[PDB]
Amino acid sequence: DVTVVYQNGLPVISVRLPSRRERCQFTLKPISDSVGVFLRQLQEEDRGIDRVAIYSPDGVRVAASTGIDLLLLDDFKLVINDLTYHVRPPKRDLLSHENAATLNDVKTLVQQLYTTLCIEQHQLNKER
Amino acid sequence: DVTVVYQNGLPVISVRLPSRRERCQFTLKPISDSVGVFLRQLQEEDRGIDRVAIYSPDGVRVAASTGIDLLLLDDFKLVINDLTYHVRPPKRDLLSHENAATLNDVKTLVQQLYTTLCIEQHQLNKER
Amino acid sequence: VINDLTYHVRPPKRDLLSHENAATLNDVKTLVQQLYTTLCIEQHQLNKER
Amino acid sequence: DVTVVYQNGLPVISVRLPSRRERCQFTLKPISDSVGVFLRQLQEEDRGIDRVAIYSPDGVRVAASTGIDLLLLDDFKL
Amino acid sequence: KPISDSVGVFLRQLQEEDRGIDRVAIYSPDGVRVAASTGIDLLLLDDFKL
Amino acid sequence: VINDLTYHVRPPKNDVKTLVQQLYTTLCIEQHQLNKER
Repeated sequence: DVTVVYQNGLPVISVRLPSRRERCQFTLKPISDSVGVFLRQLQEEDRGIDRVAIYSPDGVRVAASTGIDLLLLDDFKLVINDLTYHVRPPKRDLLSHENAATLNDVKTLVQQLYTTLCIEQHQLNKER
Repeated sequence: DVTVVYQNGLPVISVRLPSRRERCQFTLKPISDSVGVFLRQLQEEDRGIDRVAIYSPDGVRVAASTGIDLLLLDDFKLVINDLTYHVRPPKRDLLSHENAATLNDVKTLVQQLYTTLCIEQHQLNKER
Repeated sequence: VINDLTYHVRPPKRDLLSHENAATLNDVKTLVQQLYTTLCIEQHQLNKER
Repeated sequence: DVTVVYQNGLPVISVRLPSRRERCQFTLKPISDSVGVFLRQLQEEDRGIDRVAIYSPDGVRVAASTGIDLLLLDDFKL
Repeated sequence: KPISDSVGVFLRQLQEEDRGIDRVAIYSPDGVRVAASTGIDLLLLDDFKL
Repeated sequence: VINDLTYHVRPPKNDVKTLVQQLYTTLCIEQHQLNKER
């Protein structure tokens, strides 16, 4: 299969390469990678890949100029030399379409991480 | 059948290509992107395009270094090898009377949160 | 993997970071990026210079 | 449809191309040319062509050093 | 040259000098376009449209 | 090491807690400037 899971703030995508029947993972930096660089990286990793492409689920191809972060919002399909793989677990969570509660969900986590690490003691330690 | 859709605040053009007869979609940037490399992207996506042009519905031609902001207010005619399409884009509404003071505040706070996180790579990457 | 070998390497671990903190920091680092993509702050940032 | 005509003692292949919709003909010499020369020539004709394969009546592929007279004995898939 | 020259590269030398290169082509007399990379001896053995 | 001999040469001779502090101080100064102003 082809799947995507978040490791350490970055989406690691696991993919099944055609040659050697073995899987490879890809850690791609989404805010500055485009979907052309990712296909160049797949063809770098396994030169026997002839055709590789990304299909939006209307049958329409997504061109090689968009961002990764746009491409991981809603699902898509990935076509290697003749096989397809529809991929759905990017786990889009934005059912809110809001501003205030979505930003309160940031500092709900930030203050919880701010308590348990003795950070005010760390600031006073550096000042001392 | 060229169509322009606004997805997440960005224009997406759905062009039909002559080689693989598939609908493909390009995600444009309004300000930073221009026609002069939009045509380069349409050259990159299909090698089979011999010559491609695009111009205004009254004038003869529009040249390179023309912004998508200036083209996208008007309709325009598109020319692939033996095909001439013409497309109006839809017109975006406005919400910048009341909700702008909340929307721009959310944008400023999330951009501060982005540049808080992205900076530790960039400081070392600039130092070396 | 050198040609017909399998060198199994165990590097000395020096992280020392607790696991409960890591998922919360991961959720922050993903949600900030996802909201940065959600409403195109790169384009609004580029608008002010214009 | 793609057909082969023996004109003047030589096979001539008429192919409709994907990029520009014409029907171009290819004249090739069975004493020198090979499969890998004919598909390289068809690749040089266009640019929108990206994958090419001469198969068999069976599912197997014909390589890029087979002579043309060893190809034109039977029907084939392009 | 009869045998070592190609149609699609003789037309390059024909088109690099002049100015009217809206269309330069060689067709079969039934409207079929000949390939560019075919030879000259294969072409001049029969008739053609220039 | 050149062909035979030896030249021994002697020449003239927390990273997450700071990031979460920089991340916390973005959510705070937006209120703190209006606090300090009035």
